[PDB]
Amino acid sequence: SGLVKMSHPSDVEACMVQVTCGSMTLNGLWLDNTVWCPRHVMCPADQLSDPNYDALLISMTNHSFSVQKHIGAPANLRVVGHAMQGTLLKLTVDVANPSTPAYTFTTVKPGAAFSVLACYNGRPTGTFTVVMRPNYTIKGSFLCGSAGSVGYTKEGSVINFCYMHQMELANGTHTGSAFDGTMYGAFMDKQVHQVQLTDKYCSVNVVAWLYAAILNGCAWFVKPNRTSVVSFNEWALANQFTEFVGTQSVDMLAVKTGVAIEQLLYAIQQLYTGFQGKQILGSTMLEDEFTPEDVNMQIMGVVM
Amino acid sequence: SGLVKMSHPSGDVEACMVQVTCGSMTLNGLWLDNTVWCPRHVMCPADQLSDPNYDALLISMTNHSFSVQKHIGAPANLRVVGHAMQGTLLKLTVDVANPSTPAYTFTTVKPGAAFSVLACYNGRPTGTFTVVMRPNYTIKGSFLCGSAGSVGYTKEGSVINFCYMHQMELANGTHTGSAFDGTMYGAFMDKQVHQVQLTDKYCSVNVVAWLYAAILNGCAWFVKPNRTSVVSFNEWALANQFTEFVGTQSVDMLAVKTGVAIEQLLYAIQQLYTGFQGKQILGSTMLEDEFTPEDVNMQIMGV
Repeated sequence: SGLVKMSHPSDVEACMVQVTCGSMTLNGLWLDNTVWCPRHVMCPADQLSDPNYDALLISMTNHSFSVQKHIGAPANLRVVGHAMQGTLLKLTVDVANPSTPAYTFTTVKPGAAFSVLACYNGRPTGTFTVVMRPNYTIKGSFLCGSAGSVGYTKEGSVINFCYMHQMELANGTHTGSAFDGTMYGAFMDKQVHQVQLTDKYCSVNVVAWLYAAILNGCAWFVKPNRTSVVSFNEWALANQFTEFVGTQSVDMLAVKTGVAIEQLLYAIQQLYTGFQGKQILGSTMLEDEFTPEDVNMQIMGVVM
Repeated sequence: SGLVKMSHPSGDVEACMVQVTCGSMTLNGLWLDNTVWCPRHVMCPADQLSDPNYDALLISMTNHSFSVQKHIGAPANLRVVGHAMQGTLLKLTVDVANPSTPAYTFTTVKPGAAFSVLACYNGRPTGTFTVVMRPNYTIKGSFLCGSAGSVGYTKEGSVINFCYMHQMELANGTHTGSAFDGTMYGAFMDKQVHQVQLTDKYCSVNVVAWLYAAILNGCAWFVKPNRTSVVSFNEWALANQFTEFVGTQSVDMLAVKTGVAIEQLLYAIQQLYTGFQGKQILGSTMLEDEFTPEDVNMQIMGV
């Protein structure tokens, strides 16, 4: 038993490289004959407020990009093509990464969790799990040099790459791109004022976490009282919570505990006004980064 | 910026994990060079776990009672050619040296220190997370039946220090395991009987680190001019379920960087313990004590 922040084992390490363009360096992801990296690797430090990426791109040649693998079997790769796709570069290299995993590209939705491999100078340093916030940021831990760090989920041994790190928006607040090149939240990859929409508690994840708590012998907050999903969602609009949408993963926790979703919706309304000195799974505030899927896996060993 | 629970990249350790089977039990082991380490309870039938005789069970085994398989990476079946029991572990000798063995040491970790865990089932890595060895010699993890043999480790440059092999659950969300010398953290027995755990304590030095991280992340509302000396904080600590504060160079770098003295944060702790008064620190409304000074330095500075 127990519930902790858990990340995937980090297949992904053997794909990380360093990409250098003139005076700038960051991380890239080497999949088959493609190295993906952020397009701001092209931008001099003094132009990050107003880059003209179209012009920067035209000024580059294949020779402008230096790609190196430091980790595992080392290597220097030759760039034989370059293109810009949204906020990313797609560099073609002349060696296919022999450690390329089975993979897909996905775009995650608010409330969904993924693992991040934080890297600097093409060297992985750490891993942690985040949730895509309702305002299309993540709350991570990243310093200068981390751009090109990637975020992923798994399904079996398929890695689903969903995030490539770009920038910090505010203290402990981060964003990046999907591998189609779009930035989450349509933030702009430059140093300009943007400000995020307001963050919200992810209701379905708070429910998951309360189920985890019940399953771990912590059920003091459960009462007979119920609040409907409809009425909860009305309240949620006024109190900085997302709209609750149930799933089969949530229904499995309800079946296993015999505690209805609507009892936890009521519990949430009450706990938001205070925990009255008590704690839930070590916390005295609501936790909304454990998904129903995560709870089902950690507590039951159950995937589907 | 930002401070999150962070673990080591797990690749080096993934390449040493194997499945170990003895009879109808199965769990994980760690394959370094020509040795596979695993928990000794893989010898014990599920129904005998309440009161096992390990010395008897051992004599009853041959090399061939153990099956070892590597699933991930280049898969292989490894033949066991030797076995010994070392405290709560078995040391099995196998006939192929793990070619992905990292440079490594075995060291026992002390309370308050952090390490990364690679949770595995059937010799397959499934997740990784970071824990702190609690003051009562337990860890607060996430482990289900089948996770025994999962390993805990830190890294120092190219060297993995293996410090923990998962054994058992003591209570909901409360776990222990062995150092690689075979001793169980907290001297708990590897048997299914209720065992009392000493009371846990807040790791003072890690609380201080976390408050420094808060300040470095723009959250300093709790800092006041007021100060409490180390000697005096330590007296108070004994009566309030906090560990003894022992300063380090790591903590001193944070003090230098923030211009906030350790003693101001010892005072703050005394006040925060009584309540946060509707406020939060890096998202929490309770004290956090599993971020070490080394963790904070690394995450916030290059250091």
